[PDB]
Amino acid sequence: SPGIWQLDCTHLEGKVILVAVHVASGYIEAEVIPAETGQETAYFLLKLAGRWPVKTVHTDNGSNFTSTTVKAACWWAGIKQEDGIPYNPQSQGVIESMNKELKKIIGQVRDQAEHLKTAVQMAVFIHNHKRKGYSAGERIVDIIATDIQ
Amino acid sequence: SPGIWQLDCTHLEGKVILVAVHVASGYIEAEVIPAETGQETAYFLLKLAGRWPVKTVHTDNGSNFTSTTVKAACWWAGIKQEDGIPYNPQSQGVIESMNKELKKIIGQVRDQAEHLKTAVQMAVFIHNHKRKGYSAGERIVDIIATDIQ
Ligand SMILES: O=C(O)c1c(CN2C(=O)Cc3cc(Cl)ccc32)ccc2c1OCCO2
Ligand SMILES: O=C(O)c1c(CN2C(=O)Cc3cc(Cl)ccc32)ccc2c1OCCO2
Ligand SMILES: O=C(O)c1c(CN2C(=O)Cc3cc(Cl)ccc32)ccc2c1OCCO2
Ligand SMILES: O=C(O)c1c(CN2C(=O)Cc3cc(Cl)ccc32)ccc2c1OCCO2
Ligand SMILES: O=C(O)c1c(CN2C(=O)Cc3cc(Cl)ccc32)ccc2c1OCCO2
Ligand SMILES: O=C(O)c1c(CN2C(=O)Cc3cc(Cl)ccc32)ccc2c1OCCO2
Repeated sequence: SPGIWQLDCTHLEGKVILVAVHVASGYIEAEVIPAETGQETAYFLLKLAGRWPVKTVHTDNGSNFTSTTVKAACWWAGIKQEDGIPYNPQSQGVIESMNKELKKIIGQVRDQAEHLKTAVQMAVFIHNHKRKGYSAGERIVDIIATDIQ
Repeated sequence: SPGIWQLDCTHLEGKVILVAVHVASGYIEAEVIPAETGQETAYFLLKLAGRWPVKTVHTDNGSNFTSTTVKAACWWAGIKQEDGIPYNPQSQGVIESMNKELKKIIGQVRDQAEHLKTAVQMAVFIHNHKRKGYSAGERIVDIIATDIQ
């Protein structure tokens, strides 16, 4: 459980926002890229796995799942690469709802920055700090620290 | 002390590596930028503070300490911006030692990537996972989680 993350890709202003969600807490990291390519996904995962203990990643689509660059990064980083098929058929709805909420947050800060990438990082900040009550950031630290503490 | 971070800026291959260290654990995040400007430092801090609970940052120099773009990001993110003067005079050697170690790691992976930014993120991964027997990544989550609970 504490090592599991889900990748998610969404589009806004003709750019791509790649998101990784820590499935047990709802904590996220996100970046703006020009387009989702295996190389960008690989580098996003290498960043993520240097910062948090990423044991398993459910990939967002079959292109990333197949990408040899992605598989090379997963190998390098000790990550088990898995599919992101909604085996629980409520996973597709959860992912859609997350993107809608993320885009709502982005719209709430959009005017405070020139560049979309800045507004996305403001939106990561607001989501991870939001109380609902613990925040996502509190939950992920409690989850991982319990895992041997 | 669980919210305290130190910024640090080092140079390699004619590029700038900006580093934030979590003082109590030694955990780091790092990025490659063309040059240290207020805008890049501000954006780096906004990313950091969306991901970890950053209460105080000791800035790496007086230009960032003065930068109104940095001060605006610190206000936005709820960060107390402080100087990074080694009032504890060993603090100078500790920072240069960290840079030399980081550049050693980078040299150990440099050949496995075309682009410096990828080698820096590999180095972040290796440092944060290194056992010294707990890792930096383990220490920071234990520090912050003990603070929550
Ligand atoms: O409120 C949401 O819908 C939301 C969520 C909801 N969420 C959880 O709490 C757990 C979880 C697992 C997965 Cl697989 C996807 C989303 C979520 C996560 C991230 C977000 C969200 O909203 C916007 C920004 O990021
Ligand atoms: O206008 C922008 O998008 C931008 C900004 C804009 N801006 C400021 O000038 C002060 C500030 C605080 C915060 Cl919390 C967010 C954005 C900004 C800062 C750094 C950047 C930016 O672009 C991307 C890289 O660095
Ligand atoms: O402030 C939060 O909601 C938060 C927290 C909350 N919190 C803790 O549980 C421990 C802690 C220490 C400090 Cl000194 C400030 C806030 C927190 C932890 C990690 C985060 C957070 O938000 C950013 C993502 O990581
Ligand atoms: O071994 C080191 O010197 C080292 C350190 C040492 N370190 C700690 O453990 C605590 C600490 C506080 C501060 Cl203010 C600076 C460095 C460190 C941190 C990060 C690194 C390091 O080397 C590799 C890259 O990151
Ligand atoms: O050659 C690079 O530096 C690079 C790479 C190189 N590379 C692979 O092709 C597979 C791989 C695994 C890992 Cl663990 C690190 C780098 C690479 C991937 C993504 C990138 C890169 O550069 C920019 C960001 O995206
Ligand atoms: O693997 C580590 O050394 C590590 C850890 C170590 N560890 C824990 O304390 C709990 C845990 C759960 C899992 Cl499932 C894997 C590793 C760890 C935590 C955070 C990190 C780590 O390294 C990456 C940065 O964040």
